[PDB]
Amino acid sequence: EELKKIAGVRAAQYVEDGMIVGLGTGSTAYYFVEEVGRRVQEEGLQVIGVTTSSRTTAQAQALGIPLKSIDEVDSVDVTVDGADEVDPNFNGIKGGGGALLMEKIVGTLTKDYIWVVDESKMVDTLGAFRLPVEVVQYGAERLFREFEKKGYKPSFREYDGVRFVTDMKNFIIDLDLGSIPDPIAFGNMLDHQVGVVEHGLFNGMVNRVIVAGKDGVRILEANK
Amino acid sequence: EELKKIAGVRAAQYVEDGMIVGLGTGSTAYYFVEEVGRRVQEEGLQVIGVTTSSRTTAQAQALGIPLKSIDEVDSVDVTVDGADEVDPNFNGIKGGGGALLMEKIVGTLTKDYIWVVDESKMVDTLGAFRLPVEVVQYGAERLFREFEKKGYKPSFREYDGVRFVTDMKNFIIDLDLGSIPDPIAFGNMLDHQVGVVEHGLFNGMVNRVIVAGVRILEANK
Repeated sequence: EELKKIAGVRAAQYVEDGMIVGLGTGSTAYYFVEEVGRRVQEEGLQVIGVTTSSRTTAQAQALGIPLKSIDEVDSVDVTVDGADEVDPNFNGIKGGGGALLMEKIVGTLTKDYIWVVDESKMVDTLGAFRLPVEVVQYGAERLFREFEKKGYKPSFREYDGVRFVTDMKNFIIDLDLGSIPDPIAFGNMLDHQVGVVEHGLFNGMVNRVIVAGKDGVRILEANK
Repeated sequence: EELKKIAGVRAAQYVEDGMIVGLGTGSTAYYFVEEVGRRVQEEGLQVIGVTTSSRTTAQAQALGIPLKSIDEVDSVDVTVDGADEVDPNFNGIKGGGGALLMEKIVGTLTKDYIWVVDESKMVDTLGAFRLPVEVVQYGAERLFREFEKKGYKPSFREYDGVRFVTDMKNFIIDLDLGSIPDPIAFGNMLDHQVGVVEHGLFNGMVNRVIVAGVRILEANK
């Protein structure tokens, strides 16, 4: 939690006057958003934020960070967001907090895409963290059954017994896959599944990973 | 028109007592739904319908066909739906009426999936009809621009000036591709596009196409 804050704050250093800046979601990106808001008020930093979720929108508006829709910009200069897992090939799993779909839409349109994480998110192979898959409401139960038949071990995302509904009005089914030896293939295969909106594998996307740990902060370059 | 009704009734002959039946839309498929409703009213037929559109839900409720969602049954035995285009390899363009997402969800779950159309929907190559592409609201305009830059001639689906919101709360962008000589590759490419929920290429799905004729064409499948 203190490590999550050092990572989110450090990332705010990559933001400059005149940037369009993607604003991530989740307990680590939250510190980055806070810090961007702090620089906008103390320094007069001139940015325009583009959101990745309704929670982030509310947080940015409270902080006074000016906002525009992804629709209203042609590209995003820098986006900082968290990750549930990051492998050594700079593929990740995202969506633990429910906002994978808008996070992938903004990440795809980002020139310098940065993840912030604590040391515990660096894994040798993706998959111990259940893969979030955003799914159409209509026919989701039939889809869940198909995923059970395939051995993906699904569960609906729910909080306090309430089935989770995303910002774009879908559900999430998490897949207990254990290990994803070829996340490119597996993402591309999930892309052909009718009833799947988006999934949480972010492959070949991130440019820089900022890792805060007990020993200090490491800045890991993907070098595409 | 008389032939379309004969074709829609002929497709209802695949429906038997005790089936779960998908109920679609289309200039010819409308007659198939009327005929199921008549067999329920007049011949004691016992079925459960699963519709692809809220216009068919109203139609079926007027006729007293009992309905359920796709989530409340195990398998759909027979689905009859329309199509905007069907090619000689039994791929098709659907979604001209806006219902592509529920049509594809119901189609995927169907054991005997039938399209019933008239001759003008049979084409040599798909593409003269605009391809519907159902898209996530957030970033839809930027995606429109990307499709424009790729030469796909997009237009947002709108009615009376109002951008169309699909049943699952997305927009549609129709692409004027002209000709889609490899619909499998094109659908694959859309399926990878971040921001696309679904698209109107139904490839390798349909079992049988019934054409006003009346002719019954069997797909490989």
